[PDB]
Amino acid sequence: MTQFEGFTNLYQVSKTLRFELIPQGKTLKHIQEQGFIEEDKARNDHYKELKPIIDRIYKTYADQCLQLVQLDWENLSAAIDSYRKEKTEETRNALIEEQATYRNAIHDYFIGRTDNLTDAINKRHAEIYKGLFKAELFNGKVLKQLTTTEHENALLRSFDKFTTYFSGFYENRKNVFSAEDISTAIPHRIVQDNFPKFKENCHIFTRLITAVPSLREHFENVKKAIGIFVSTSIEEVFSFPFYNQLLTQTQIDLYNQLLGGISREAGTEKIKGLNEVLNLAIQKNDETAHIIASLPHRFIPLFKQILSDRNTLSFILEEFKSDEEVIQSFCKYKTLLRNENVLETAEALFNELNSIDLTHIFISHKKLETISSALCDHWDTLRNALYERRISELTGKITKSAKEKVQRSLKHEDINLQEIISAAGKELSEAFKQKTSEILSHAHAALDQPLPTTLKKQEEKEILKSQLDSLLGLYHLLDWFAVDESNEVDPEFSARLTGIKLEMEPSLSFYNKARNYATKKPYSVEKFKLNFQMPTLASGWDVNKEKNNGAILFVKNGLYYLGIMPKQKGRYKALSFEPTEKTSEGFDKMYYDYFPDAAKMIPKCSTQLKAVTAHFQTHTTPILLSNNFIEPLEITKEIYDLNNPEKEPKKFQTAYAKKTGDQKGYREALCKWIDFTRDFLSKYTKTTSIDLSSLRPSSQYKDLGEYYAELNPLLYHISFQRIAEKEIMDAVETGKLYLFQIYNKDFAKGHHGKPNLHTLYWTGLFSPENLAKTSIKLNGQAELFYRPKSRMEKMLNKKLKDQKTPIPDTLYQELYDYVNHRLSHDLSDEARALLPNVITKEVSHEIIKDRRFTSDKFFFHVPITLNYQAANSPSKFNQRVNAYLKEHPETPIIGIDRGERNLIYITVIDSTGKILEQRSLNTIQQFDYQKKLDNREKERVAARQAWSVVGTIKDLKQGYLSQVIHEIVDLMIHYQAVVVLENLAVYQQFEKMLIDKLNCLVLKDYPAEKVGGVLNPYQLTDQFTSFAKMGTQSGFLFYVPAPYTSKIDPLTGFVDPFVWKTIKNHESRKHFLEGFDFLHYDVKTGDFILHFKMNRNLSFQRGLPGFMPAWDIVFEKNETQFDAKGTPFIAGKRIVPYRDLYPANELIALLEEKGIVFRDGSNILPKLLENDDSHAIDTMVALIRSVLQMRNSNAATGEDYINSPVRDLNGVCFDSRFQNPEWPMDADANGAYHIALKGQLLLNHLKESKDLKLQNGISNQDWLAYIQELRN
RNA sequence: AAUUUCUACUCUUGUAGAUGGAAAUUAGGUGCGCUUGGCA
DNA sequence: GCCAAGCGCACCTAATTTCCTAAAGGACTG
DNA sequence: CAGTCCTTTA
Ligand code: NA
Repeated sequence: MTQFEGFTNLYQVSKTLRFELIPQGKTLKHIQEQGFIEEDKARNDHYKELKPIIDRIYKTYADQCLQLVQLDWENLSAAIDSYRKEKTEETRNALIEEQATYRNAIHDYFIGRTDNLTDAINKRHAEIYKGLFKAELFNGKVLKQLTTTEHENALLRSFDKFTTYFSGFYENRKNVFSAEDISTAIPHRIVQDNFPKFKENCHIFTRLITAVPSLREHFENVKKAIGIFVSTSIEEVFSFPFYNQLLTQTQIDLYNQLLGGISREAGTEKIKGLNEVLNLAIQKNDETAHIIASLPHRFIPLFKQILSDRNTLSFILEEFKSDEEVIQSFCKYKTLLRNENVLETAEALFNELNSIDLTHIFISHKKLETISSALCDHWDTLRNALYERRISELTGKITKSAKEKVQRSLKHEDINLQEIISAAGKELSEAFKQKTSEILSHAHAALDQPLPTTLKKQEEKEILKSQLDSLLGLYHLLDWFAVDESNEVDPEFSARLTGIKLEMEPSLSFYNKARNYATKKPYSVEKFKLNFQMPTLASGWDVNKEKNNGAILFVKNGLYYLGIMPKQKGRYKALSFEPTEKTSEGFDKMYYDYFPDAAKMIPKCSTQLKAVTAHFQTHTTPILLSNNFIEPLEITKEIYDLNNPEKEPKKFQTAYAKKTGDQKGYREALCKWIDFTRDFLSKYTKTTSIDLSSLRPSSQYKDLGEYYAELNPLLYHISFQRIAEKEIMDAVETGKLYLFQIYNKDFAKGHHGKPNLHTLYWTGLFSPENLAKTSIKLNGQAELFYRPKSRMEKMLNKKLKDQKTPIPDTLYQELYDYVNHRLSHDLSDEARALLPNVITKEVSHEIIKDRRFTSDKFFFHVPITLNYQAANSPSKFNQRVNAYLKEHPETPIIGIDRGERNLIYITVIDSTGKILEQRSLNTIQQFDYQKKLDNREKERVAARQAWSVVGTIKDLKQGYLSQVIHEIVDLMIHYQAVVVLENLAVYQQFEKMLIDKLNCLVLKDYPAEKVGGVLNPYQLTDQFTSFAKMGTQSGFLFYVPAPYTSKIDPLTGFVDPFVWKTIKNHESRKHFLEGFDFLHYDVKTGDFILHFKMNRNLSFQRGLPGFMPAWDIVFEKNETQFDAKGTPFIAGKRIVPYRDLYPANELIALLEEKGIVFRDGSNILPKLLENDDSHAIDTMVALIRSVLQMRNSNAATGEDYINSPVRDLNGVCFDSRFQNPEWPMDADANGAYHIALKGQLLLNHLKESKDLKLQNGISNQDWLAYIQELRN
């Protein structure tokens, strides 16, 4: 029998804590004298300079290995097809194995174990890959297999006797060449990223060529016109064998540029690619265009190779290199425009247009729509005015063919200025005159305005952009005129225009060159890693490593301290601190005794020793180890062969038992290995004294992971011993010990409130109850940072005299300027009405914005592990949760939904579907986070347009979501409920933050001993790995599809069954109305009733029969109803593209226009069909579509309600405008309600099942039939 | 309007909630400029 | 003005991998 | 030569 408090201590969770370090005594002084911080940055900067140089070895070697790859991808394609064909778990595992096989085939080119290459070439790669992740990179040996310059050689020697600084970097480069299913790797990018894209490209290609064969020669011309793949036809680049030549970045770039085309410098025609050719063919809007548009018509570009440098054949602008370079160069080009008098020449040309012949001044067709939008009401007016005047001068019977010829002519021909004026009216000339002088005056007012001295201030950046906008505005104006000699251009005008047009041409690149520099991020100060010339600083906390790592911890009178022991005179000298009797003044110094993962440390210290492996290469006799063993440990060939099988799975692993299938052999090898580890642990110096009597006999462990999950907690112990006070002050004065105080806001002197959750982890780690039984472990590989300084009366409360209501942001800064007596104008009306109810604080001490960044500070990052008694990973976590849910049928459900007018909307229901609580999370704690987020995004968009600093919105999102995470888990724990989400910005981040919080949930008000306390965290969600590897369920979290959660009637489950893309023409609309049985007027109730059988109109439905065989759709009588607050609204009102529609009144109007008698309950449909009015039937169909549109919304009105078109078995038509709290209050509440109900389906189907496995996915038909069977 | 850091704060030289760091890679987005076209 | 398919640039955002180590191994020093 | 200490490991 399970309980809710049983979901604790199920798997380990690792977190990192951050603190500030406060130097003590002479600590800060000795560091400045030894130059540690100075050389820590220099070594940091040498790393950043050397990293790209070292990457040349990886990039070159990886690129060289990928050039010889030749594989047959036919098997991989068949596994992809079979998984898309049948969605069974057998085809998934077949594809996963097939991908792993191909990843290893690529990996064998790196390590040199592929049968495709000869032994001489195959062995040469192994000699490189061996020393590819250690100090052999710096020998130049690997580069000798593939010449260093003096500065590079000087950079290599900067890490002499210090190559451990690249320790984590070595792991990042193993992630590049790894064969595992990790996205950081090259084999994964080839097999699972680019090939499915390339395989899809081949299918898109052949489908287009078969339907439109003319597209074949057209694609071939694009390939020949660019010059890519000259030795390969267009059909072969869309065949599988060519993908072997698409494994390097240069080939991937050429492949992507065949799809995307090539751009020259700005302002010139671009080389089109395959996707642009298809896009233009569709925009012709002919019969062929509709066929191409029906098929897939966009090839997918391949992803880049890992670590590779992207190449492009397009033009890259020259980058301005300094601040004054843009001022000196622009002012030089700016002062050149005065001497040439290009403004006076331009002002004279546009003044010529008042008297010269305008029938020879031509406007470009590529600019006609832009000019129409800049001088007239819309882009349409000019093209339409020319259309009407040209139709006005056609000859004879103006057919519709002659009109289409006039339309097509206006798309691709230059119009003379006279025909535009004669067709648009005199008001265009006034618009042309006003716009021309407006642009000319701004350019004239900008050439004489001097540039600033520097670009330091934003006000100086603005005037540079303002003058460039005026220059680009004149450059834009000149491009209005046609340049092609196909038109009869004026002799003098075309020569003078082309002259000043080419003299304004460099201004376009100056705009882009200036923006590419002025919008660059300013230099900011960043924290950097400290080492104190110790390559393994704070690597581990063990007592055997205190001299090597030079880091220990103290706790004195509730305060925590970090001690650093630097090298004295370039030599290590472990200043042995002497434990002393208690009560003597000093610090409780921690003694950290730890033996790491036994799965690797025991083989490392015994069975994998070089002497053991070498001995068993020749001899079969046992070998006895004596070094670091209190008694000799025996290694037999039977034991050595178990951990060195030469078969991929070791015989004591579950993989061997699951692959082979012999339980007699598996349980024998498992028992013989556990007995060997017990023999090791009893004799090894680090573990011989550890009492392991709690471990059960070896033959009782079912698998090895279960044994290691019980052994590792016994290999870690922490204890404290008092140290002499006088001994540390000596070690601090001499400089042999640097002492800091591990500090945060909860250790300030004035601190008196609740602690931060991270500090409860910290104090709980060192609580005496945790030292006896370890729940939280202190982990190694900590880091120290040093970030320099970054930045450089009366105060006002944000809330009123009552603490609940806040001052609006528009009135806060105005009141703060007033109480400080620095407001330079009259105080506004409402701000003066809020004056008496305002709370003012007197500045008793300076409170400085961003105080941490104004001074230099040290920082300390240390990782910990919670739930240390549990295993590293859980086993059957979802099945453990589902076992609880079957024993707790009344577990409520919390449905979280992403709304259209709400960031997050939640709805809590009980086990039977009744709503218990519904709320929008746009605002929480009386703060509108939606408006703040939306106003922040507007500011960031305007910042990019104004070349200002953009800023950060991710810090505002996390702060909002944290308040959301707090509110959701409270509802989760109070209700012991299940959270349901949508299956796929603000919502994606909320999902991860919710899983992480429930992976290791600690409530700061619970006592440490209780479930939920710091020593017994809650674990409600499955262990997070990645989003791709996650399924439908993660513990108490569930994911359901979003379709049919909003536009669904919460009283019946009804949805709109028809797809309106198929009801397109008159004959289809007539057959659609013939599928309905009757439509008549109810005299008593006053509304219309439309009866529809679900088995009719099958060609117009979405294929979802649901559960009801028929439905009574009603045209609700447009009465005036009132909600629970007395606010009026019209029943049946619909909002369509917006306008308000009243269908029942619009229907009565239609029937009276046709004289159709309906007040006798007569069936109306046969009368409309027999009369066969084209306009009346199309209106009748539109009315039905409006009635079936439940979700009616208009942003300006604030409306977003659900109004059901069907009446339930209880005679009610649901309308969220009644504001009944028992039911959804709007459309977003209706989504969250039905999301929780989709999760209820999963829990309802779990109890009827005999297994503990949830059903994967919810089909729309199973959901509609389920929810309709319930409500009817 | 102070913070390991973030958000919201101020009866309190601080309060409430949250907080996996670092390294590495990749993908996407926003804005601007430009090219060819579409806007029934 | 909007939109489509692209290209160049500026910066912002997030997903996914690794480690969270004492001790063996061995190159260098005195 | 063996101690020291950075490098590399399971
Ligand atoms: Na607090």
